[PDB]
Amino acid sequence: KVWNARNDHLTINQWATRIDEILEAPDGGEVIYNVDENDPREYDAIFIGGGAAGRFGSAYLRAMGGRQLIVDRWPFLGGSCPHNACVPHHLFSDCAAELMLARTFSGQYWFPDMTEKVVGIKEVVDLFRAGRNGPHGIMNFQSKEQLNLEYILNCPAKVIDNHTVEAAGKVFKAKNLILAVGAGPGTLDVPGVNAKGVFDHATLVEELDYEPGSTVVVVGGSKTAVEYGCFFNATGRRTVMLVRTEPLKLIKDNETRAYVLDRMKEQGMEIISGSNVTRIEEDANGRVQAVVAMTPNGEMRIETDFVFLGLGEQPRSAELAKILGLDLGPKGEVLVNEYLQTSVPNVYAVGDLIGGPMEMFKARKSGCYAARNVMGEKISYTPKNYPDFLHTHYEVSFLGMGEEEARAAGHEIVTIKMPPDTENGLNVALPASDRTMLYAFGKGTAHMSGFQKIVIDAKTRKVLGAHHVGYGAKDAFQYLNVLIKQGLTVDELGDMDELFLNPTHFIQLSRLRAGSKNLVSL
Amino acid sequence: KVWNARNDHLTINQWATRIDEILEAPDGGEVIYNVDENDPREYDAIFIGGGAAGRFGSAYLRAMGGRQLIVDRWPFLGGSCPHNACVPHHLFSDCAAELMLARTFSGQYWFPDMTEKVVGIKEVVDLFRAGRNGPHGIMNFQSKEQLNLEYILNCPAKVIDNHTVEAAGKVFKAKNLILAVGAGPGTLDVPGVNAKGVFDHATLVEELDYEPGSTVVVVGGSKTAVEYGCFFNATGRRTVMLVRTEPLKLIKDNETRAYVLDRMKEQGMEIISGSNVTRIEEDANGRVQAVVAMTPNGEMRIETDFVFLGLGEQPRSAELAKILGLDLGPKGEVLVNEYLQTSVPNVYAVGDLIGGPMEMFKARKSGCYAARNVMGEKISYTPKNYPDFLHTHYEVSFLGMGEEEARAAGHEIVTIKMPPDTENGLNVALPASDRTMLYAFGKGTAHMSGFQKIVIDAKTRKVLGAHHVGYGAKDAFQYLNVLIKQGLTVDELGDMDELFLNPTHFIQLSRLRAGSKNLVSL
Ligand SMILES: Cc1cc2nc3c(=O)[nH]c(=O)nc-3n(C[C@H](O)[C@H](O)[C@H](O)COP(=O)(O)OP(=O)(O)OC[C@H]3O[C@@H](n4cnc5c(N)ncnc54)[C@H](O)[C@@H]3O)c2cc1C
Ligand SMILES: Cc1cc2nc3c(=O)[nH]c(=O)nc-3n(C[C@H](O)[C@H](O)[C@H](O)COP(=O)(O)OP(=O)(O)OC[C@H]3O[C@@H](n4cnc5c(N)ncnc54)[C@H](O)[C@@H]3O)c2cc1C
Repeated sequence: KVWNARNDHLTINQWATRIDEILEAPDGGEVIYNVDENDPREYDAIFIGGGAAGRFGSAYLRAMGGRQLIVDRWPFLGGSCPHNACVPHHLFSDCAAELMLARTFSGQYWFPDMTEKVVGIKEVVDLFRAGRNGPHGIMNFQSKEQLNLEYILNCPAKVIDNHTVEAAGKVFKAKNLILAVGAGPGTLDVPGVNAKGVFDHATLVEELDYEPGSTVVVVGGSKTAVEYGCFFNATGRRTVMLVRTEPLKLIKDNETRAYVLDRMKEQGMEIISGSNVTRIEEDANGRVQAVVAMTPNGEMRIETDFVFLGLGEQPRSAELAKILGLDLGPKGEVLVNEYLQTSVPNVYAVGDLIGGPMEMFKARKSGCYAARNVMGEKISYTPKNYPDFLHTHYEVSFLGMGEEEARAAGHEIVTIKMPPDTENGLNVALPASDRTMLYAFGKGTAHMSGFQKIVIDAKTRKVLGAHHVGYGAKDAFQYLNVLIKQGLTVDELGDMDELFLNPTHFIQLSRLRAGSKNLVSL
Repeated sequence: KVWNARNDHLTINQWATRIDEILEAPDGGEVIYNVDENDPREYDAIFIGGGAAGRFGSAYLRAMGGRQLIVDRWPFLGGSCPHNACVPHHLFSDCAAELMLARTFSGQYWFPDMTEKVVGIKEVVDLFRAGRNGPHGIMNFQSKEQLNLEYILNCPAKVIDNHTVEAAGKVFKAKNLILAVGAGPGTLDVPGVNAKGVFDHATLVEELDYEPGSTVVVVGGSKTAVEYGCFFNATGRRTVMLVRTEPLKLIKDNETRAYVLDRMKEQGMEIISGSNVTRIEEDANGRVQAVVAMTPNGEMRIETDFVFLGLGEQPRSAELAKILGLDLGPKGEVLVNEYLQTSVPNVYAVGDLIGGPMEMFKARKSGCYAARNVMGEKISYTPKNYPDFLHTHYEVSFLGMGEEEARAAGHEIVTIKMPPDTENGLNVALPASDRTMLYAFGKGTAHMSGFQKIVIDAKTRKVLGAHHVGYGAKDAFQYLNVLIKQGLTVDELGDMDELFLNPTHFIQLSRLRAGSKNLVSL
């Protein structure tokens, strides 16, 4: 039941294996108990959850000289991201981008005929399962031996009160409490929602014990939905998305959002806007069999032994806002002030638990900023004006105001974009750069070369927003955003040193546009 | 002979078609003559060469209100990049990256067996030729109709003197002259260097009238050499690189350069350092047959009907520095002061013509900066501290000092990198992000997940240099460099918002490392 790992010093590999074993043990495995039982000082903070925010938070506070304790249901630190979130998601996104390639040039060059070819989903999510523990074991080993971090894994945390928490059957006290439990996968209140064939991002990497059929239904219209959507599509499975409202609302710039959509459509993806699932039919055995759903244009039935749920993630606050009596928002997000402080004192919330944006960076900063505050610091954090992205078969990166948006905000904008305005529209070997070259030179695929734009303020010449579809631009937005935040003028942008061919052709195009007396041109 | 295109207004497509025709016509085609014969003002500057530097410079000067003229040998604006340089090089790089993937997972997943499979080089360079004319046509159409730029294409420029140039059989006078003729492919003074089978970057996209054999010989050790080298290797052909000195010197941080090499080695590439070509044997017919060369370890003969020369590019200064009597450097570079001014007054040099760095950004900036100066501005330009990159089967981005390099400069460095120090070395699913997920989770491919490092100065903790091997990092370095030049501290870097999984895991690692009292750790 309880394993005092304190003095064992397992190898990363040993960790990886031990993790697998616990993770697969039928009874839930033993409890990893790792606490320095010689230290006299009391816990400056106990992290409820050792994932993105939890882990980071703990490492940062520990580095400040404080004493911390992490508690997690899972036998490893890290959170959703490396077990069923980001990571496995990127894996599928990679395939998505590759398959769309293999399929655009089926037979041609070194590409096999994809016609009639449907890739094995299970097989790939199986690969993921086969290695995802490697990093875990590294996280565990590296946290205990190098960071001296104290934690208790594979054990649910019992927050008794404001200064006490229980785990491993013992009782703990701490000057503070920082909640980092995150959010759980969204769900649908409809009959059949539990039919064997239904899946969500998390349940997919643990329950896919069969290979899906020629058709798949994805419910949702934002990130994860589109991401996993375009991946199933890529596997050569008719994919029908049922969106409650509108897909990819996150892509504020219209043209960009449009280009993306048309690309998905073009891959055979069927996106239904304003569609609510009526119910999910089963078999005599109990597995999914077909999906019935209402759409603005009447009901419709669709046969499929596979359904993936891509609804928003739900902050796991309920039970905690009950024990501590915390304030919650309209989405169940634990309210926190500019210091990650909840209504209750000495208590902090940091993960997805505080709602959007529900990204790693927020999780890591928030969990870090909080630990800093408990150590007496008065740092305030309010995520606003940040870079973003999402996959499909392409990489969609965006930051700032979309075109339309800027006008509504009063600005008199001008816009530089690629490809350019020509009677040939998107059917040009523009824009091009790494991983879009083939699309650019292929026969009738140029319109796939990718799409990008930048919003600039005429008079004040400041960059208001950057939008790019393609590849190799994401990592750039992290840094491009910072500069934009300092006050980047089209002039200052056109003065940088580009690396042609660059995923984003903003630098050169700015230099050129900036030269004109009046920015207007488009 | 001379076509007054002035009043014709062709379509982008007509331009493309016209360009292909002129480009394939046996007598060299007609001269495109596009000069505004109504304007009274004299030319503020005539650009000798209308490629990267020329075209751009012209656009900027035109935008400033000045009158300009472009002249050229080629029937299109743009230069080497879109015809036989960058672009085609990228197309080969993508294939190089895609093939390495495909080959690492032969038979696996949707990946066909690659064993014994050799991709068609001719076919892929044939695809490039089939569409490279699209962008020219656009460059041409856009330049004349939208930018009102004046030019003369498909006609070598005759610089009579300091203020006069001849073209299309007419004589022109200009207040200034700005030479942007660039550099021509390097060569080897050895017997057989001309045997039909010998190629270079520019001759490959115009004379590859056959399909290479099972073996290839590349002469060189830097960018284009390795670039085309990993591609031929990728097509599954024994590739032997003969390096006069040492390969990839351009990658200053040792570890980085080391990783990159091992990878290539791993791909079957044979790289010979301190190797010079003795001679190139031919056939009764006259095509390459084998290569003989000296290596530290005695001479060696290697049979091949295909040889690619990847030597440095040689500034096209000879004949111009003879007419204007310009000062030159040890490499043939037209000397210019901080104002792109040559020894001769009213004469500016800007392309690869001025030597290194020979990249698009320099050619464009210098091209642009010079034009600004002729308009009266006193802008000085001296390329230093710029981002850089080059392909293999991986994308290699570096900027600033390498580790070893920082020390030699007196700095007492610390270094945060991926993967981390562990008994599993590189064989871990770290680092990972887009397009490296499969390598990361494959069986025994983790060591291919990639490599990346950052050099930080203990005390002042300012960033000295970033190094990354993988994909989707190049474009980031453009902006990451800008911030590093502002004086970026490991603290300010850890504070940015990352987009996990990010090609570069710098942000989050620095936030964590910056927390510690003393950066030391490695
Ligand atoms: C499919 C998908 C893809 C994504 N891709 C990206 C991406 O590419 N980039 C990005 O920046 N973000 C991405 N995100 C979002 C990102 O995963 C989250 O914002 C981030 O993981 C949240 O971190 P956190 O620490 O708040 O929560 P988590 O990392 O989810 O961790 C919460 C932790 O608390 C523990 N816990 C929960 N309840 C209890 C309990 N009762 N007792 C004990 N422990 C408990 C968990 O076991 C876990 O360790 C993605 C999300 C999904 C669903
Ligand atoms: C294989 C290869 C790959 C490369 N990849 C990259 C890359 O990825 N990124 C990057 O930034 N740089 C890259 N470069 C380098 C880059 O191509 C050059 O630095 C840049 O093109 C130089 O521009 P320029 O204007 O100086 O010369 P060019 O663009 O080469 O143009 C010179 C112009 O002058 C004309 N001209 C020459 N002689 C005459 C004459 N006698 N009469 C009339 N016109 C004449 C030409 O026809 C041409 O239009 C690469 C180079 C090579 C060889």
